[PDB]
Amino acid sequence: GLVASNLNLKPGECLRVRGEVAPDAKSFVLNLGKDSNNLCLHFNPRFNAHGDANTIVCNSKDGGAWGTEQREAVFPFQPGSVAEVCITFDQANLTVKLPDGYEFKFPNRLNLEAINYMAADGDFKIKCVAFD
Amino acid sequence: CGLVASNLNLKPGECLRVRGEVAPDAKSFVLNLGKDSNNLCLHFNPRFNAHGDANTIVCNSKDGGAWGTEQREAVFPFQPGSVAEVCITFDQANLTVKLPDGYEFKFPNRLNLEAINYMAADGDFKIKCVAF
Repeated sequence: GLVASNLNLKPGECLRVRGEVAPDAKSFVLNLGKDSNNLCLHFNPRFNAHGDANTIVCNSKDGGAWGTEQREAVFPFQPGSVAEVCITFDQANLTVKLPDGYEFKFPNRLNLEAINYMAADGDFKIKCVAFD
Repeated sequence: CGLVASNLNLKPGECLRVRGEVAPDAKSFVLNLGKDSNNLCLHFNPRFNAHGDANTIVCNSKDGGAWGTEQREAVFPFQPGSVAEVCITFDQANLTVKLPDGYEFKFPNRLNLEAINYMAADGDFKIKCVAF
């Protein structure tokens, strides 16, 4: 999927990503961070993958090492449909806003002062990216 | 270097919209489109005051690392310290570039691209949003 670099997203700004969830989607990923080996956020909604049904799985990656994984409480995504995710962050946490008025915070484990990398994988085609 | 995006997958007939902020003391900026960084269907280079050119848009392509013959446009609907949006589509024969103030120009699809998968911004132009 889409790979963007030099995003230079800073605290106080909002990264908006809108796209299309494939009609027969099994899962999709949104990775954010410094680069492919340093992710402040691995956002992985699973419709049906690795034995999981309708669950968002999140984690970080530091120097290539995956951190402690966690399943989120909600799943506001549907196969074959439009969905927008919005991310902001500060020194301590990332805030992830999801469809249907849901949102959750994820610890800023890497202590990132900026987000410069984003990569989409799986059954999700990004159609629009906005800053602020 | 500004935002760099790959795996865009822009198909013929689809419109790529790029909106950004022209810096207050902008000398020039670049929008590169193509297959990848070495194969550009469009090097879009508005020059406010650079390389001896004043308020002039210069375009060219790059094929396998080789720059083609540069092309000068006849309009310059840009001004430092403001927002500007450019829209691009293509077919087999030309790309069509739509500029502010209702201006537009065509550039030959020299590399015969059937998709645009790469986009990069450079210079005094900060991308606020990209849609495709």
